[PDB]
Amino acid sequence: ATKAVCVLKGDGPVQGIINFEQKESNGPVKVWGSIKGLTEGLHGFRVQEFGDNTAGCTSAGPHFNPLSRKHGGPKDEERHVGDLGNVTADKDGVADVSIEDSVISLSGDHCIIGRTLVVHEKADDLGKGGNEESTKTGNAGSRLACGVIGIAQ
Amino acid sequence: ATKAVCVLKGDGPVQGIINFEQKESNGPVKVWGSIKGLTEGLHGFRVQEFGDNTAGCTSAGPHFNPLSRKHGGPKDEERHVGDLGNVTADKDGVADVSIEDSVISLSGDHCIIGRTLVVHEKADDLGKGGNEESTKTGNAGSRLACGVIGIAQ
Ligand SMILES: [Ca+2]
Ligand SMILES: [Ca+2]
Ligand SMILES: [Zn+2]
Ligand SMILES: [Zn+2]
Repeated sequence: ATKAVCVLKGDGPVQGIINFEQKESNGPVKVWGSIKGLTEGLHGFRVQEFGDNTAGCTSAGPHFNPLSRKHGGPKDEERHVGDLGNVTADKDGVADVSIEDSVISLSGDHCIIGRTLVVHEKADDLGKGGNEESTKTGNAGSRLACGVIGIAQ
Repeated sequence: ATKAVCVLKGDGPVQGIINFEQKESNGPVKVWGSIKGLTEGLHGFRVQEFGDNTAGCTSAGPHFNPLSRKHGGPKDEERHVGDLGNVTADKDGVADVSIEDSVISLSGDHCIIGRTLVVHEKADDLGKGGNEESTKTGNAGSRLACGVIGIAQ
């Protein structure tokens, strides 16, 4: 039963706190929390490879992709491990995040502890945009906030 | 071979970047970087158990102590895993950190990835203060800046 947590911050209004819980080894990870300061609608939501915030959100590298796959949605067979799809901000600009994923883990090879969680300007198009950026990252625009994923109590 | 990185930030002027490098598993970890905005003199420098920054540096818990020992200096056998002693700020407030430690690790059970690095207001008394706080935290005063230790390239 591991827990993790992440504080999302950036150079703008976007901030949040995201919790991670995995009841057993290689079981589903429940990810939930709250991000505010967002425009209403869909925002790309993913784990980047490195927990390096030295140059803001730009230093965290590619989507966490240890199996060298293409970008997709979380429900797609073809996806990066880091690919957590979208979160949805209500009219008030708050996304009440609640996701369950079995590809990410809080331990082992797919472990995301010490890596970067990031939220984006626009929707992750899940690889369906018909351009190169879609294929690579889902074309979700700017990084708005990020943080390193830490061990929680 | 493993690398890690930490951005230290707080509510005041204290900020820095600390790098970690372990050439071989369970071998010595090289820790180096720079911290600025500090008062001249010694400052406590340690790894706290949790990579939890939700309520600032207070939510990271006690010093990382998987072997259930008392607080010490890094050179002592009686020490917490997270006990990295003091760093030294010059007259300009800049601490050029360079530590080598073989008790902390970037893998296995003494692994510090996903935990919090913190720098303090005052010197760590290294367990020689003759009170209960001394053998708990080393009486290093307020936490001035912290960050979660992340995986680096
Ligand atoms: Ca799994
Ligand atoms: Ca060791
Ligand atoms: Zn991706
Ligand atoms: Zn200690």
